[PDB]
Amino acid sequence: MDFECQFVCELKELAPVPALLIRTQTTMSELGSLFEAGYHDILQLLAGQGKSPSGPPFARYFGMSAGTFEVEFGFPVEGGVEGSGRVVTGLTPSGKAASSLYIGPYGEIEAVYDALMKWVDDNGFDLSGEAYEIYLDNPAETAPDQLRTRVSLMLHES
Ligand SMILES: CCNc1cc2oc3c/c(=[NH+]\CC)c(C)cc-3c(-c3ccccc3C(=O)OCC)c2cc1C
Repeated sequence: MDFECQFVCELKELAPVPALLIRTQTTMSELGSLFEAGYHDILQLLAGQGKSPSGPPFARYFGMSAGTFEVEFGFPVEGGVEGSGRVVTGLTPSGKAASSLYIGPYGEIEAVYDALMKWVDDNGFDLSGEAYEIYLDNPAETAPDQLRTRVSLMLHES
């Protein structure tokens, strides 16, 4: 039951758009707490300016899974939005990525990374080491067998 990139994996060119982000670090064990806290505080901050997110939330990773690791997470937003405290104005990812949609629990998401790494290797692409996840559904409110995540591995320079 290994994911297959045969038909669904693709290379995307990502258009960078504005976002509000929390740029910090965490451990596997604190990641859920962190996201629930941060994602809520951002929404709160958006509402503070009578603004709404313009897209589902996302996270960026690098050197993940090992001890304490880097994470950037947030929401894409309309222009004119401003951050406050640790919530900052930045951008969504730009450039090329090897990308696939995944449906299922986040726990079994490793398989999609496996398949994406096989597919990158086969097609002779090179990775930056960065991963990009878009959480299309709120996991709290969404059945696991219906939970949509887009998984992207960022590609390296020319
Ligand atoms: C259009 C999609 N919109 C959303 C997508 C979301 O994705 C989430 C992914 C997560 N993990 C990804 C690895 C975690 C941990 C929390 C998430 C929350 C979240 C935010 C605040 C409070 C609780 C949760 C929440 O879902 O509780 C977590 C059990 C969330 C919320 C919304 C609105």
